[PDB]
Order: sequence, then C-alpha cells, then structure tokens
Amino acid sequence: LYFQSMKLYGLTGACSFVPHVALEWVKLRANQDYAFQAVSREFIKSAEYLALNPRGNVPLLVDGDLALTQNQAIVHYLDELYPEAKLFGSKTARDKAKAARWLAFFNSDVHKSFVPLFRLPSYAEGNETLTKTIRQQSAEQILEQLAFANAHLENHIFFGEEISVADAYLYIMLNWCRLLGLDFSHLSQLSAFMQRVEADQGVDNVREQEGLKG
Amino acid sequence: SMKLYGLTGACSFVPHVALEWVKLRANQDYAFQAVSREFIKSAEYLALNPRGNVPLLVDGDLALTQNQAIVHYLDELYPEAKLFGSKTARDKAKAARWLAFFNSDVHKSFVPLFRLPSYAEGNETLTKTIRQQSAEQILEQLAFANAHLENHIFFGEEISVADAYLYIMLNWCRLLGLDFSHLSQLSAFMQRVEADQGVDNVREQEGLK
Ligand SMILES: [Cl-]
Ligand SMILES: [Cl-]
Repeated sequence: LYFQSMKLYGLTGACSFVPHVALEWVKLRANQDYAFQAVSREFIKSAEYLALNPRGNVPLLVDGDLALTQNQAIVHYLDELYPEAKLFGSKTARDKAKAARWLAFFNSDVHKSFVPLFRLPSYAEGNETLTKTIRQQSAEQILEQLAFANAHLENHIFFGEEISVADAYLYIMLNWCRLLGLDFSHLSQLSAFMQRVEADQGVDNVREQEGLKG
Repeated sequence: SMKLYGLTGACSFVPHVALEWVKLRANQDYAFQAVSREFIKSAEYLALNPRGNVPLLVDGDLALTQNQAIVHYLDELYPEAKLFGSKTARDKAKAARWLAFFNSDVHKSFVPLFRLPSYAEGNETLTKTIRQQSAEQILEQLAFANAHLENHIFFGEEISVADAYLYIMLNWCRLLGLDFSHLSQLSAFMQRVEADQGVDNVREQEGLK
C-alpha cells in the first residue's frame, strides 16, 4: 500500500474526542476507515511523540505527510475533504458558519475556563484561600458560558442544523463537568442534550472506543 | 453588503483584513463599524450580539461572531481570495492550524495583561506574578512561531489570515512594552506583512500607523 488511512492521536475523554467523532462520522457516512492511537499524558512527553509533534499536544491528525494539530483546523480539513459527511451539521455555507461559530466558542473560550480546574495556577499552590477563590471563579465562568449554550437549546435541537462537531465539543465539556463535580443541573436543556448526543451512532462508537461509558 | 463591527487594533483586525482582501481580490465592498469598549456594553449592541464581543460580521440576517468562523465563512464564499494563503485543502489546513494556535492558545496568554483577574486586583505581588507568567507564556509561544519563520516567509504558502493574526499580536506586544527583538525573524515578518496592500489599507482605516 501507498496510501494509509488517516491516524488520530488523542487522549481518551479530552478535546481530541471531537476530531475522533469527526473521523467516525467520516467512516460511517463516506466509508473511509481511519486509525486511532490513544496516547497517555506521559507518551506525549516522550521523544517518539515530540518527533511527530513539538508542541506535545493532542489532537494530532496524520494524513500521509501532513501532520496537522488544532481541533478546529482538523475538523475544517475533514469537512473540505468530505463535505457529504456534514461534520458541521449542514452543507450550506451560512449554516456551516453558525455551527463553526459554536465550535470556536467552545474551543477558544469555554475550554479555557476549565484550565485552572485541571491545573491550578502555580502561584496558588499551598494557598488554601486563593485556591478556593480561583476554583469558584472558574466554575462561575464555566456556568456563565454554559447558560449561553443552554439559551440556544431553548429553540434548537443541536448546535448545527443536524448534529455537528460543535455538539461533540459541548458534549465532552459537560462530561468534564460531571467528572469534576461541577453541577449544571439548573441549566435545564443540557441533560436532555447529552442524551440526544449519546444516541448518535458515531458518538456512541467513539465513547465505546475511548472507554467513556459508566 | 457585509458589515464588520470591530475594536480598532484588536483581534477584529484579522477579519477586517480578510474583508479588505475580498474587496481587493473579489471586487466586493463591505462596511466597517469601529466600536468603542462602551458601545459594546450598550443596549443597542447587546441586542445584535448578546455576547457583547467583537468581531461581529452581519451578512443579511446572518450575525456571525468568532474570528475563525468569520474567516472560514469568507473563505468558503470567496475561495479565489486565498484568505488562507492557498486554494488547496492541505495548505489551507496548515494555515488554519496557525490561525487556531494564535486565536485559541496565544491570544489567551495576553488576556491577563489587558484585564487582570479579579482576585489579583490590589495584590501587588500576585499582580506582578500574573503579568510575569503571561509574558513568559507569550515569549515561549512567539519563539515557536519565530522558529517556523526560519524556513517559511509566511504562515500560509502566500500571506494569510494567520499572518494577520500574528502581526496584530506583535502590535500588542509593542504597545505593552513586551520586547521580542531576540526572536530574529519577527521584525522582517512584520515588514512583509505591512507591505501587503490589504493590510496597509486596514492599518490606515484602524488608525494603527
Ligand atoms: Cl499547535
Ligand atoms: Cl461567540
């Protein structure tokens, strides 16, 4: 063989969940298989991995000689190659742009708010009171952004016209909230949204592959 | 025609450059509304854009936010404009990688330099520590972009929206007094970007010279 399938390196349950769902949708809707390599937090600090990707980040998508990082770049690339796959929830430019706007909001803005809850800023280590303040302020910021997504769901079923990469991104962040013990139950559209997303075959397959069921 | 709401010299410079390229390359004019920090808190603005942020692109009854969504939307509408530095899927994606790095990763390190976290106001030592960490983060990320430019003249195969984004961030560094003279490629990169007609037009419109 002279052409191998595309390969995604990802951390199970991390933001790389999103291009994983994208590739599964491509497999299901355009019959193109792909490879998934689950990486550990240590393997990405490894010599072998930094030889592929100096930023030592996931996701990484390899397609032949192209070694592409950034979730948004990866998904827009898969959408150019496979428009029939409707990764942005639609084939039309205006509806695709609206879903891309939600994807960028989730990836650039909301994701960032989680950072201090996953890794406390070094200057608060050992400072009990500042640690509590930082964690509460970040929780408040997440919930403020999630209210905005909740408001959208008051009259839409998904963040695309049909299910899209943006729904995959919110889905995984609400999975983080559950794992972190961050209660969003007062945002009434979110739990029903989680259930709809989990019913999607590609999402289901990826949750299974990444070990995310409970 | 389309209208862009932007804060002069802010991240909204990038879709402003994109529209000017569409103007120059695809013969489609657009409107630019410069907004103040107060106007984006206004009742009139919040009604258009409940997020109260810029950029905002209005195209008919489409009101689109987020820099990346805006530029991907214009690229779809005007592929001949080569907003990503190329027409081919692989080369466009490489440039979109850089755009996303600059928008999601690098821009974020600047945030505390423009707006200190609430918990740090009044606390002299902590404020100093937060500003130091931001500068260190920025310099590490700029070093990575600088390394790329040792073998490539732009972040696209030709000039692209990724280049515009790095350009405006280096303009912020100059305004913040964050020096990057030790990164040998950046000065020359800024001159190449300033030499492009679309960029030059936008810098003029936004009062940035
Ligand atoms: Cl990257
Ligand atoms: Cl937004």
